[PDB]
Amino acid sequence: HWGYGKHNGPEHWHKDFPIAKGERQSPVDIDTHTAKYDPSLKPLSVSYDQATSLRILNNGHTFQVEFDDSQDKAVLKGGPLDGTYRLIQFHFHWGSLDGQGSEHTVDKKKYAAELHLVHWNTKYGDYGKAQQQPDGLAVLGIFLKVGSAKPGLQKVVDVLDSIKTKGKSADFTNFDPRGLLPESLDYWTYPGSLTTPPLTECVTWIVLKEPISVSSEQVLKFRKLNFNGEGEPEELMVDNWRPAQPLKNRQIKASFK
Ligand SMILES: NS(=O)(=O)c1c(F)c(F)c(S(=O)(=O)CCO)c(NC2CCCCCCC2)c1F
Ligand SMILES: [Zn+2]
Repeated sequence: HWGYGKHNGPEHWHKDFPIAKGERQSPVDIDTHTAKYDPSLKPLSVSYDQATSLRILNNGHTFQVEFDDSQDKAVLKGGPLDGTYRLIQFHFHWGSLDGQGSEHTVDKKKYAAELHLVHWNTKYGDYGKAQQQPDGLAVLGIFLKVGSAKPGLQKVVDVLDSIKTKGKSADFTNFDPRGLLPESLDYWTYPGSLTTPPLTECVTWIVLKEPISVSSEQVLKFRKLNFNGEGEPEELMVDNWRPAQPLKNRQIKASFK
């Protein structure tokens, strides 16, 4: 139904998901000059040493790497968060051209892509329950710029030909998501939403200031994927990003400056 095309893209989503026009929708433009340094924000605690990746899946919108979230193995804590958030999956958004693709923007600048590590608050017991809560999810967002290759991304890039079309999955064990992080964990944070339907307002966003570098060849492999299923007309999976939404009555906080 929904997608990223002219006929089913972000401008249409409000008809099936009226929260699209809500008070805390994501992504947003991060105006660096209006964000508030908050000295009381804590360093982010990213504890990914025990992470158990399981599978990679083309879901028809993006691809996602999924993790075992049935124990506290890969968790996000600290920062603006109360309590412990377990990593369930990560996915990307990217463009047809290197000058677009990110969902968040920084002083209106678009990056080539954005990585989202999705976590759910363990006080709600499972991710389905967590999505129904205003503090249910925490998504760690990381910008990708085109330059030098990111060695820790290559394992992901190399399996994409085996999940070209919607509904294809592959085993994807022993992947270390620590290899996708930049040097610094300085971040902005604000309360928002899922950026795909159902657009639920259940997300604390934590967006890292420091992008990672990926090579032009790595991002060209993302653009080889297909939105369509096997045996259907080929539609390249590109421009799977929602544009910035109105900030409304929100303040973006910075952990730095
Ligand atoms: N940008 S985002 O982090 O809000 C987002 C997506 F863009 C997204 F595409 C997905 S997806 O890969 O699973 C595809 C469409 O759902 C999730 N995943 C979460 C949201 C969906 C419901 C379950 C809560 C945890 C997964 C998702 F959280
Ligand atoms: Zn996302």
